[PDB]
Amino acid sequence: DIQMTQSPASLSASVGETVTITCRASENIYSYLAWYQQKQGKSPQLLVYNAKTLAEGVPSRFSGSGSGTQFSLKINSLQPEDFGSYYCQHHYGTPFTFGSGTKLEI
Amino acid sequence: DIQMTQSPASLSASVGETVTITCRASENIYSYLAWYQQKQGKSPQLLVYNAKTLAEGVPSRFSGSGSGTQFSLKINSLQPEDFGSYYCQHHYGTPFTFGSGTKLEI
Repeated sequence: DIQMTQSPASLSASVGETVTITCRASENIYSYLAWYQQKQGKSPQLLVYNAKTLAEGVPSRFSGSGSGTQFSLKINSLQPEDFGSYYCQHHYGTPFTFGSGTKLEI
Repeated sequence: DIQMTQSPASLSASVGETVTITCRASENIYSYLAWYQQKQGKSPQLLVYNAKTLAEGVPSRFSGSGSGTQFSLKINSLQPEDFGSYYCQHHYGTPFTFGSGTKLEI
């Protein structure tokens, strides 16, 4: 029973810029934290897991960092395709739950 | 003649959370970068200068970091009074100019 707190709720940027999304956990979870991307109306795609490990075929502009209770996903040079929703999910103590989410838009 | 690029344009969060604002410079400026806060309809107040030095009577939840061309102002546990506009300004080569700004709102 862990509480995930993501922020900001939504942010507005322009192509080429850099943005930072963060997630705080109510308890310590070490590095069992993953980030998902969800655009259009599709299932969430896995971007990074284990706090900072990219997933197969995931652009290098995506980088996660953090350990314990503070984690953050940073996006470099926003590409137009990166606009959508981002969710963090702890992969620690079941059941696994997500953060409120962050809507990213131009 | 230096170009400052701030981002995001605006972000939405809730009291208690943590947000990160960034500013990129077109050239290297070392640590000659300051952040200003502007709320309501008042003049910009100085938060941090020289990249990471707080100003007199500036809450500890405000922390700047960065050097060269990448700098960022991080705000911990947003207090309700922290909502307004934030501007970065390089204090390097005249004339001194600001970034596009970031509107922070609940």
